[PDB]
Amino acid sequence: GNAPSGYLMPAISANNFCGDFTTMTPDYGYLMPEKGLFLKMHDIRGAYGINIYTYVMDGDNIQCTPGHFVMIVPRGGDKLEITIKKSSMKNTPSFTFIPTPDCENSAYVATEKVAGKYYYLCGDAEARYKFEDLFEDERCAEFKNLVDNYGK
Ligand SMILES: [Ca+2]
Ligand SMILES: [Ca+2]
Repeated sequence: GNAPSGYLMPAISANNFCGDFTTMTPDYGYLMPEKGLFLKMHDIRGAYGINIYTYVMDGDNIQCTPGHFVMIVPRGGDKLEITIKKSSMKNTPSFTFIPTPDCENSAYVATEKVAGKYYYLCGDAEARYKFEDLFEDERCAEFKNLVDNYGK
C-alpha cells in the first residue's frame, strides 16, 4: 500500500533515452508514500548528501519541493558526522517526475534539466537496500529521527 521504493538516478542529456541506464553514474532516490517524502542521495568519496523533499502527486506526476539537506561524513574510527541544513527554494532544484510509458527500463524522468541533464528514476532494489541500511545503522539516529519526525 505505502511501501517505499528505491531508484537509481542517472542523469542524461536526452529526456527520451531507453537503453542501458548503468553506463552513467547514479544518484539514489527513495520514495516514501507513508510520509510524503522523496529523498535524493549523492555520494562524494563515501560521504553522503541527502536532500529530503516533500512530494505530492499531480495525477501520475511526482512533484517534489525542497525541504532539508543532510550531510553524512565518515571520520576516523568508524565515526559519522551528521549535519542538517534547511534547503533554499531558490538554490535547490525542484523536480517534477513524469512517467516513461515507452521505456520499461525507467519509471520516471524529470521535466527540467539540472546542470544540463535530465535525472531519471529507475526502479532498483539495491538503491532501496542502501537507504534502508543507512536508516537503521546505529550511528545514524540523527538522520533516522529527522526523517521519522519530519513535518510532524
Ligand atoms: Ca517506464
Ligand atoms: Ca522485458
